[PDB]
This record gives sequence, structure tokens and C-alpha cells, in this order.
Amino acid sequence: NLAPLPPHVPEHLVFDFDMYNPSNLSAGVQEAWAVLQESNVPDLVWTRCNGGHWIATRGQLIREAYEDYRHFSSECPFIPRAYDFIPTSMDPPEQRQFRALANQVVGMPVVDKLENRIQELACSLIESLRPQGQCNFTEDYAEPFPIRIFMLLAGLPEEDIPHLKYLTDQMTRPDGSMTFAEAKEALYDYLIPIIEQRRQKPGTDAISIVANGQVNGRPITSDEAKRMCGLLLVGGLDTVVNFLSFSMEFLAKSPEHRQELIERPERIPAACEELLRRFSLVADGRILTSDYEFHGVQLKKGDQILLPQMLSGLDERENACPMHVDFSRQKVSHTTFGHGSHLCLGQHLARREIIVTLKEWLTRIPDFSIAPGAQIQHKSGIVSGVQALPLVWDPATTKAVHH
Ligand code: HEM
Ligand SMILES: CC1(C)[C@@H]2CC[C@@]1(C)C(=O)C2
Repeated sequence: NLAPLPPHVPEHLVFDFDMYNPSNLSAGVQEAWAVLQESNVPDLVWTRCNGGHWIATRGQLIREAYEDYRHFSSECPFIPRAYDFIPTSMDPPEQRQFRALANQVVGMPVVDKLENRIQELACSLIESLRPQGQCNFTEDYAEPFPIRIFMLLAGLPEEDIPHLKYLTDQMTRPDGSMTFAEAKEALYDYLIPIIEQRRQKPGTDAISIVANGQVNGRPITSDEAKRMCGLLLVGGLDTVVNFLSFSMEFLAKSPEHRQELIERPERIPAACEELLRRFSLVADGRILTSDYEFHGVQLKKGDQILLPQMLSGLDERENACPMHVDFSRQKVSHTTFGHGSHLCLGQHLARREIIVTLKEWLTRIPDFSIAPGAQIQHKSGIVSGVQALPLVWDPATTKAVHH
């Protein structure tokens, strides 16, 4: 149920919100967190669920905290207090350095070069769906898409997907075959030999670049390698799947917006940016490194604070009618990719993945809707998401474009 209030918390601040299971889930997952952005609700509140933690409800305080790395540690970004990826729990000499490395394998220039093959892939995935007049978009496009793209990026064989995809599935959605420990170990088991192999040789692929990286002028350890690769892989899975989904959920609910883009495809940039704001999905936190008064509140050492990336951007103080999707919104503001020293390294890849998805989809399937009489179901978490997206469309009205 709820863990006991610690002595330093004013009752007028309590407000019990289960991030794993919010009251209004049925409304939709954002809408459900937006309860924390009602007027009567304090800017920074405390809930007793999940062990008891804080929660900043407004943009300014969120930004401010990820800016404040000295006070707000990334030792335990997850509520509740398991895992060991690089570079999340690491400080600050090494930190910037590892981030550089990765940025080297997923930065803009890399994405720019890949766009082409990314296009090809989305196109084959859509085409194989196009005739059917329906699908579970979530299972049939969104899930197969980001895994494949990592394979492209890391130059790995298509034939590894099933098993690889199995391991990452176990990390976030165990069926019970493997503990979180086991699925990670096995990930590494599969990775190590390719690292060594490619440390020897030097390729252009993502694993090669990472494998031959210096850190403190010293060569990167194998142990370090598999970890970065590790997060590069799983970091770009659920978030994209899930996000692609909200975005398809809304386009399918809205022919107007769907039209805006069929007519003027150059709007897709800002569009995509605006959906990233509207359907932000990640809810991470940090841990206090010692007592600290913050915006008029006494935080205790060891404390944990949810700092919901989802929130900024839905905060009225930062965008007007935050709940309205306007592709022509002048200033789109969000921390959908986080803030401060840990900002999302994949952020560039992600955008392109979205943008391609959207362009290559609509240019081929202009007309689609939710399957008659299905209630789309959201789930809440560190990464929020969509259970399924049953879609339908008359095939006559599609078009096949080739490569
Ligand atoms: C819609 C797309 C995506 C969203 C909303 C998203 C969101 C995030 C957020 C909010 C963080 C920072 C969390 C924190 O502050 O602790 C994060 C960090 C990370 N993301 Fe994702 N991301 C997405 C796509 C990806 C992709 C596609 C990759 C892999 C290519 C990825 C790799 C990472 C890595 C490595 C970090 C950690 C950076 C560090 O700790 O220094 N991001 N991203
Ligand atoms: C929880 C995440 C998906 C989000 C992006 C990568 C990830 C594993 C993080 O550390 C933050």
C-alpha cells in the first residue's frame, strides 16, 4: 500500500500519485499526469507510493534540477531503488568523454548518412502491411522497426533479431524465463566476442567505433564497451516504439492533422517536434546528495525525486493549451529528450525515425482509423506506452511507391 511519511514532510504537500499506475489512466497517460498540473496542486509535491518520493510538477523546477547535477545525482534515476549501464551513473570527467564517444556513433552526421537506409526499411515494413487494410500498428511496425535499425547501425545480421529482441524484451517485460540479471548477462555474452573481433579490425559500424574508443587517453575497456553498446541498444527501443504509437494513435484519431501533412509534408519537421511535446513519454528522477532547500522545500539526503520529462511541455506556464496539438505552434517547448548533462544521445536518430515513419506512411496510406469499437489502452511508467494500436484502411485508397 503506502510507505510511512518521513518526519520532514508537511502534510499540505502530500499528494499520492502512483507513477506506475495513475488514477486517470483511462483518459490517456499524459492527461493522467497532468492531474499534477491542476491549479490547486503545488509546484513540488510528495507521494507515498513506490516507497515515497518527491515529484516536481512544473517545467522550471524540472529543468532546474537536471541542471543541478551536484545536488541531484543520477546514481538512482529509477523509482524505486538493480542495473549497471554506462553512462548514467557516472561523474563528470569520464561522463562528457563517454557521451562524446557515443555521439560519435549516433550523432547527426551518422543519422544523416543512414536516413537513406532508414527510408528503405520503413518503406518495406509499410508495404508489407499496406494490402491488409488493417494491423496492430504497435506489434506490426513499431516493434520490428527500432530493433532492425540498431542492427543497421551496428552492422549486425538480420538473423540475430529474434534472439536479441528476446533479451531486450526480458529487460522491460519479463515473461519469467530470465531474471533481469540473466537477460543482461546474455546480452553481453552475445556482444563481447563482436567487440574483441572488431577491436582487432577497425570497421565503420557502431560497435567498431565504440570498441576503439579512448577514455582518459586510455583505451576503452571491453567491460566498458558492452555497457555503452548495451544502453545504445535498449535506450532506443521502447521509447521509440511507444512514441511512434501515440503519434500514430493521434493521426488515426484526427484526419484534419493527418491532412495538414498530406498536403504540406514540409510541416513534418515542426509537426514531429510538436508531437514530441504533446506525447512526451519518459519519467525519470534523480537522488539527493545531501540536504538541500529547493524552491521552499526541505529535501533530505538519500531522498529520491521524480523529474518527469513528460511534464515540461504539458506545463501551461510553458506552452499555451498544452493539451492542444498545433503543428504551427510558434515556440514548441519540451524536455522530451531530458535536460542537463544526461540529455538523450539518440535524440537525433529518434527524430529521423519519427519523421521517416510519418512521411513514408502517409505518402502510402493517407486514410486510417482506430478499429471500430476498440479502446486504446495506455500504460504508465519510467517509459509510458500504448498496448496496441489496431488500425484499418481501405487498400484501394493506398498507393505503392518503390525502391
Ligand atoms: C522518442 C524518442 C526518445 C525519447 C523521448 C528519449 C528520451 C530520453 C531521455 C528523457 C533521457 C535522459 C534520462 C535522464 O535524464 O536520465 C534519455 C537518455 C538516453 N537516451 Fe533516449 N530517448 C529517445 C530515443 C533514444 C534513442 C533512439 C537512443 C539510442 C539510439 C537513446 C539513447 C539514450 C542514451 C544513451 C541516454 C543517456 C545519456 C546519458 O546518460 O548521458 N535515446 N533519452
Ligand atoms: C529509461 C531510458 C529508456 C531513458 C532513455 C534510456 C534509458 C534506459 C534511460 O536511462 C533514460
